Amino acid sequence: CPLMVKVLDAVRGSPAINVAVHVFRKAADDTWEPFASGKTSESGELHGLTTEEQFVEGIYKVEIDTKSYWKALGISPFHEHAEVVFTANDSGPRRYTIAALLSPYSYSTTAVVTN
Amino acid sequence: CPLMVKVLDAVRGSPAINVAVHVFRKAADDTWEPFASGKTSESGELHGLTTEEQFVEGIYKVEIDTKSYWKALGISPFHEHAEVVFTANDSGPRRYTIAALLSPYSYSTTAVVT
Amino acid sequence: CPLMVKVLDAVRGSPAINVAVHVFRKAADDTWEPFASGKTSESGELHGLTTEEQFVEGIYKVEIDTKSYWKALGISPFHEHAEVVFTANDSGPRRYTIAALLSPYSYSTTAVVTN
Amino acid sequence: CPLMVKVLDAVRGSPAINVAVHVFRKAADDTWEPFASGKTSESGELHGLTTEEQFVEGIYKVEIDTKSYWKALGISPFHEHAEVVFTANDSGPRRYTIAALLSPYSYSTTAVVT
Ligand SMILES: Oc1ccc(/C=C/c2cc(O)cc(O)c2)cc1
Repeated sequence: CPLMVKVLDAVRGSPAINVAVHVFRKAADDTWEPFASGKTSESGELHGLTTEEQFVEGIYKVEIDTKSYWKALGISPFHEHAEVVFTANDSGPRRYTIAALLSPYSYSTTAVVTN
Repeated sequence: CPLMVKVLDAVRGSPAINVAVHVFRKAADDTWEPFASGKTSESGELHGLTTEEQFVEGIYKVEIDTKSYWKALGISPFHEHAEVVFTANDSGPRRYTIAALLSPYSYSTTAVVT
Repeated sequence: CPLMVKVLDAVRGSPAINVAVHVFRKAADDTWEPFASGKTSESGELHGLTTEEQFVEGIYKVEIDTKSYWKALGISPFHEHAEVVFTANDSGPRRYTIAALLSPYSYSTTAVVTN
Repeated sequence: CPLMVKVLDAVRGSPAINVAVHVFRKAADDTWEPFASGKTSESGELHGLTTEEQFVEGIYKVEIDTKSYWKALGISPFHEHAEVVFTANDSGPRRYTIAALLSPYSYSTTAVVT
């Protein structure tokens, strides 16, 4: 489990459940190719997106479908989605936890990188 | 205007208007004595809280009544209020802008010292 | 484990380890009396602060000694500390996770409340 | 000034100066076409990116080159950049202020629509 995504709801004070997450990897031609996807669980977490073998060095984009999340709650959000673009494993395999705290007109994201 | 407070609403995407703000200064006996207070304007800002002469070195506490703000919007907030406690150093010309971004169960605050 | 504190470092992308945390409860005379204290572990978490029996309704203040944390890293922080003041269990026992993301001149805190 | 960008530094407690900002608009073919660009000023702000006439309804992407900002400070950041993607509705008079608070491994962004 080298890549983990945690999504929290700042309005309800709870995990953001069933949020669609799409992960892409930048290909040689500067194109974003689908890498993995899933939905957050009851704990607002998404595990098992990839393996150490498949998660090679590269530029990755974690796209969180925040818009659909808020719409389902009857709130008109500002953002189309939240994106986190980062270079991974450039100096060896690391464990990445990408966390996002969501509000209708704002979001905060942080990363926790472990060995 | 050595001290300025800016409050934003992360739910409505607007300035947090009419939010009560109380500023205290720590006294010699470790007690918090009232220093200044006001309410944010239409731009979610609060100016003229103090002057350079009165704003001396010390420990200050900026208390933002976030609870009343959310209650007025029909939302039950988590926090009683948001507090920002800092030491106003006074080492060279400095203006302090305390900004706070509010959500019902969360708040973020930052300081811009220029 | 009705009260949990999680502290993260936004500068290093890691858990904030060994951060002193003091919890107070507002007494009848509007005074803050010591309730519990501890230091965050390697995971940036602090468990076992109290029990369901002892964690009664009331106003609590979680004080995070952020200043000492940054000083130890050779960084002069803005805040003396970070405080989170909230009413707990006013409508029955709840589980509270208080999270704080720290930066030298900024901090973000959120709460996750469970049944 | 229908669109304004404000960038702050959470590590130094100051405006994020000289940060490159690129704005794109989604074209009919789902492609991102350059719309405007600039660099934040001493106040960490970027004004005059567009006009009311040119800023029509559509999906816009504000890209903040955070990586270059941190590298210049001798800090290795986590993100390649920070992006803010939103639909500019155009329902009544509206000004958009996109604010971003930057940290090496974290960033927070909010929108103030007044
Ligand atoms: O502004 C904010 C941005 C991010 C966060 C993250 C919190 C968090 C808490 C956990 O227990 C586990 C985790 O992986 C992440 C909190 C506030």
